[PDB]
Amino acid sequence: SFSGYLKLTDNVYIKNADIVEEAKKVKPTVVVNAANVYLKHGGGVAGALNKATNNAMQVESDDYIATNGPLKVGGSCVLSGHNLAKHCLHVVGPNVNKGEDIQLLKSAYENFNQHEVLLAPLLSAGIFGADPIHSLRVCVDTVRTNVYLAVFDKNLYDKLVSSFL
Ligand SMILES: CC(C)NC(=O)N(C)[C@H]1CCS(=O)(=O)C1
Repeated sequence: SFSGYLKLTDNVYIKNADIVEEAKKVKPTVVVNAANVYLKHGGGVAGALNKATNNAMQVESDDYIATNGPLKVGGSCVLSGHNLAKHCLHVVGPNVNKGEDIQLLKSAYENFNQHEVLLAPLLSAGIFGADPIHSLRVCVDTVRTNVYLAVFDKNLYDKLVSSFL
């Protein structure tokens, strides 16, 4: 199962790891993607997960959007996990750089509650522009299922652990 994680709460765990390498190693039931409403996996976690699938995630995602239209900010969809996981839960956190409501971050984390265990990044962190400390706080106060957070940046990981209330 998951190894090397620091336990933050009863159900939240955290590790300084590349989520792509972590997914290839564990092959979890669910890997969370930091998706946008269009499922255009260009950069950040989405670009990295998509590149690891040899673009199969993007091909599947374009068919999903052609059939269903865009997701809502705060929403999600379950697609294949390809070579990384059984499923990928594409979750749209608000992008502060796009002027999206940070209050939608709790709605985005609520999607995790539909899955017993997930490998995930911090929603709205990185290129989405939100404060990762705030994202971790919303995660622990919203997610009740078992979440294993992978934080790519060592310096941010140390700051998140050392400042965790
Ligand atoms: C069976 C899965 C989808 N749901 C799940 O594990 N739940 C969300 C439980 C975790 C604690 S609770 O929120 O009280 C009920």
